[PDB]
Amino acid sequence: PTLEVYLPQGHAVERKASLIQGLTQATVDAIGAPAESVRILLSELPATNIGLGGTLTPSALPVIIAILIAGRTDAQKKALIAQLSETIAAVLDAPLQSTRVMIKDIPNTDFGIGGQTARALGR
Amino acid sequence: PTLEVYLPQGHAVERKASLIQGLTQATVDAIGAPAESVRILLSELPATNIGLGGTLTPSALPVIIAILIAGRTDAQKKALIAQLSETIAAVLDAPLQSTRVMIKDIPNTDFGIGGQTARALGR
Amino acid sequence: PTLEVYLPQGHAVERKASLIQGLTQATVDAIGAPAESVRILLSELPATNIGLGGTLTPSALPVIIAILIAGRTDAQKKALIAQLSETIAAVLDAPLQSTRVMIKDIPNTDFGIGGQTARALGR
Repeated sequence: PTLEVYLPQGHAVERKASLIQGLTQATVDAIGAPAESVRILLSELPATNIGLGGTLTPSALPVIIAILIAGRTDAQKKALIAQLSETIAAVLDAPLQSTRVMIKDIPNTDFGIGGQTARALGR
Repeated sequence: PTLEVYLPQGHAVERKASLIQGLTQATVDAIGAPAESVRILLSELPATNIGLGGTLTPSALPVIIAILIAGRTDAQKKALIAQLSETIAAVLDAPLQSTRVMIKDIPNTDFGIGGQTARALGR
Repeated sequence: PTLEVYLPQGHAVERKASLIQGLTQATVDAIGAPAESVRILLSELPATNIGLGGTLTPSALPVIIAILIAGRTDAQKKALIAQLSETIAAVLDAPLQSTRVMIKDIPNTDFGIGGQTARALGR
């Protein structure tokens, strides 16, 4: 899994480490991917760059994009959305209703692992 | 400028074409990029893939990620957020208050046009 | 390294496999990343969803987003832009000038692998 988390600037190094740990645990629990396969990028944006309702505010965030190889069930995706959202709301003290999760499914012919396709490798 | 737009499935083809036209016009107006440099990429998400507050709902959308070569002024970015937000709200009949726009600046050493860096091309 | 490649629909399965092989090789060559560390996410978009200059056309693509842990030099990033762009142009028979690359350097405190930060892991 590849998760991108859009965040304002200013969260401490320890909070970012705790968020990476917790979002990885939530991904393993929800969809069962091996922990080693979970990559997370936290994308901090400056205040000048973050819009909600046409005006600048950090309250537009957090937004999480989760990119998965195709084939996860509806139930797995529902669990991923719930657990990623609960985790970021707790770790960053963000209101649950301000958290967004968007999943992209990548067909196994369209996903490369080490220069070979996921379908070539049996995924 | 390269805009990734996250939207639900089911908008008519002509509404998507109107969105591509309008977001291009808004980008030209707001930051003065030539229209021929504006790429609009619409990613439609199925309802199984969209979360707000940890729950499945299309109300999480729309979200626009605007990828720019670094260097726009704060005022230009503010105008881009305002005009893109107004445009997508109008074209999709979506609430302005539900619309998020995030700008990501790419340093000119990190942006490629035709295999050359934006820096080498004087941008 | 994690590459997200936006593409029109219609490229054959073998061409997508060849593209995964070639972009992985370019990444090994340009920046010294072991092949097994390179993940590629091809995101196909329908023709109704892709705009350049405000109108629909596959000429808006390909766009490659290359997510790297921060640390590569400007020289290495310039090489990566050149080689990724030449590779996708050749494999997909796309004009070189239509290729776009956006490198997203992620600070090592802000990137996670297996639940640990890149900095914790020595990256």
